[PDB]
Amino acid sequence: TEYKLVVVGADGVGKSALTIQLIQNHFVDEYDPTIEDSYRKQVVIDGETCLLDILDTAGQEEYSAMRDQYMRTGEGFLCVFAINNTKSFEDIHHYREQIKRYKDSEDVPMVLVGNKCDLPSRTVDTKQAQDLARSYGIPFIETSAKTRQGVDDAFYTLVREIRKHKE
Ligand SMILES: Nc1nc2c(ncn2[C@@H]2O[C@H](COP(=O)(O)OP(=O)(O)O)[C@@H](O)[C@H]2O)c(=O)[nH]1
Ligand SMILES: [Mg+2]
Repeated sequence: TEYKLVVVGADGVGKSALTIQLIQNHFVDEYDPTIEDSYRKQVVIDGETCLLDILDTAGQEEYSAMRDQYMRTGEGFLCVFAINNTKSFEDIHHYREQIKRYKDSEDVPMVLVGNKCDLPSRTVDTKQAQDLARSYGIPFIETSAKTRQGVDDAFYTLVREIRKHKE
């Protein structure tokens, strides 16, 4: 089993910090906001040895075979906003709508991620995000790429969402 995961969201929410934290177990001070790269790691999720294939999107809006491939053939999607960034949360609808267009489905496995929960500058409330994920029928996970809180949980929950879609 090998799960193909796509990390989407507005620029600056921490998509690249979340990915590097999962794969490389550390918080990167700086990561080129224009770099869009694919990352694989073997992990054990719920006693299940599997390989994760993660595309860290940059939102280049350019001709990419790999990115249009991961959007089409990617089986799960992390929808990431920042809890200190109201706009990125208002942006979540555009990203979910775009995913449903690439997959031809209502029920694509997805997770809503609220990153940077270590910050006190909170503009998006837990209930506000919980109440949106409720409408989509997807899970909501609170993360911080800096402290690693919820990083494994977010990525592993998405895999578990993928598992219930095969059944
Ligand atoms: N405090 C805090 N800062 C974060 C977190 N995640 C990302 N950042 C910062 O947010 C900025 C943008 O993050 P980045 O991963 O490049 O976002 P991307 O554009 O979506 O790829 C960087 O300066 C990071 O240091 C977090 O969980 N907590
Ligand atoms: Mg990035």
